[PDB]
Amino acid sequence: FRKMAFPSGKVEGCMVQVTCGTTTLNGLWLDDVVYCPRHVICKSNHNFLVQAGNVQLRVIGHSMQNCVLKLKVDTANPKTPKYKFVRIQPGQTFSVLACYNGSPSGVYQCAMRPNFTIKGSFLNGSCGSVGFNIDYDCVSFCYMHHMELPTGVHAGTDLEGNFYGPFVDRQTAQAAGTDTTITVNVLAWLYAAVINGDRWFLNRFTTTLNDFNLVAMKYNYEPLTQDHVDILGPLSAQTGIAVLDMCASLKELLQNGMSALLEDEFTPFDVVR
Amino acid sequence: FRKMAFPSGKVEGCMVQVTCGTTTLNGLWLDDVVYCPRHVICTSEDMLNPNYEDLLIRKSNHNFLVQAGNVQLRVIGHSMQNCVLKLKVDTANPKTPKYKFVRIQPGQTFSVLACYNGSPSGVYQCAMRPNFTIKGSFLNGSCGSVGFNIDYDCVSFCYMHHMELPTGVHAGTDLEGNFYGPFVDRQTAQAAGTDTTITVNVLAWLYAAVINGDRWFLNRFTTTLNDFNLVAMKYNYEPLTQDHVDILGPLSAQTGIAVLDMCASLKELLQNGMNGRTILGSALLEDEFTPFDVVR
Ligand SMILES: CC(C)=CC[C@@H](O)C1=CC(=O)c2c(O)ccc(O)c2C1=O
Repeated sequence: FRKMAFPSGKVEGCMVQVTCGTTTLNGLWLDDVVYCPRHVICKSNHNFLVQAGNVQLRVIGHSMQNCVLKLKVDTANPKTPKYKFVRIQPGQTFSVLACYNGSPSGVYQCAMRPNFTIKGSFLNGSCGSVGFNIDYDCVSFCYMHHMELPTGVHAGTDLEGNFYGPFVDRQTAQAAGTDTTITVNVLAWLYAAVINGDRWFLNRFTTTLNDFNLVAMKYNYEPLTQDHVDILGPLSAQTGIAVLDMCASLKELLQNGMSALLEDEFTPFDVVR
Repeated sequence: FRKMAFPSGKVEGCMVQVTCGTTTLNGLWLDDVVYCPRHVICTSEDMLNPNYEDLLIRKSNHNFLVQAGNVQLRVIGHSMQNCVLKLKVDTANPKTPKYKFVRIQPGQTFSVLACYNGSPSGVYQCAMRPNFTIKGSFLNGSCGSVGFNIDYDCVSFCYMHHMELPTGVHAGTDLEGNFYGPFVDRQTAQAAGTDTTITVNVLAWLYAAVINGDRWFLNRFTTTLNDFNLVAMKYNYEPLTQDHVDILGPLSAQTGIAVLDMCASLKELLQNGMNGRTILGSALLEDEFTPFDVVR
């Protein structure tokens, strides 16, 4: 199994450079609007320098929405794809197109951690890089990168500029809470191991949701929701392994050890695809 | 430090769908040539002992359905170069990036754009294993998916996917149709040689661990190159060569840690384990970053 990112092509043709005075970051150019972190003003249209490759764009209007600055420009972006702005929940996955001063640098697959950070790894100038999912040619933009937290992880907003997690776009000491493990994603990945070839970790035992959660929380694992059980029901059908018996494999796996560590960045949806 | 794949847009614009009778693969449309694996001209039978020159002489331009999205391409010429089919078409590809073909060596990295039936599905980052295989993650019909690097908007194509080995790994060719490793595009009992860790990549990754925060794995010792190899090959690590030592020289300079000291560090790590500790962001020693990657 390899984590894969979505192909980044449709998002690549939307990335511009946005410069206000001494500060430069990335922006997202959809139709005639460029989206970027409001941090770029730390005004009337003329002091916003927006470049899409070799051209310069003329800002003809500006507007804030929460922590995102909306820059209206003279031209619509002819490379605009079909797109939605969505907000994801911890444990869901998405791809990030890291950019430096407008130029897409690389792409990687993420999970929104349960403490609302992403273990990204970032170029010096990746502010305003976006995260997205693609379904049948529709880009779901779900993340705009703002900050690195002192602990090496990253914090950002949705494309309506609402922060994920208890962070502000001021230079206050802020720290991630204790990150947990995305339990429902480990289970999907253990299903994917049996749906492939691996079934040594299976056992004849089951467990209850309550007795599993007490075991789980001590190894810093997210509690498991009766909805979490439901979502993994397709995979229980495909393999013949009930969710609470895969939990017994997981409970035992949490005490004996034996990739060689348990992956938590594949959603159940990811595994079905 | 997240492994990143290259932005895939320049290769997305080149993927097509190649069909021959009942066989559909991915092809690579550059200027007015579509490249794809010659296996596309095989049938039901054929797979065990195909005679590709025989099957190809029997083919006309109009037996090849080449589709780019919703547009069918007219093939106006065909030709085999090693294990790759090359179809000449009507139209140059308008989206053709600046490109070149290169052949890579074990231990070098690249991105793979995995496609089905001509549509890109995902991109991942990759190392060519020492035994000349790939640990890919391939959907059903990813064959003809290509691998590549991008440097200053120039696309170097270096891999084309052909087959999945009985052990779960993947074999392919360069874009001139010469296989990497001792494999043939043939359904016979062929096995990957024993895979080993890319030692020069772990040491580069260890230097990247020092340039960032961590020094917890360092130690007082040093080692000779020969003594290092005798220990490491007992863990299925690739022998380090003078070339590899020379290649690590730059990172040695930036850290003031000598190459053979870093080697002594790695010896101890292989002896001890992590003790549930973490180096960059991994409980595993990571061997798919090259010395070239680490600098950038
Ligand atoms: C190589 C092996 C031990 C078994 C499969 C072999 O028959 C085969 C070779 C091949 O080259 C190929 C492609 O190139 C593309 C698709 C595809 O299924 C195939 C194949 O199955």
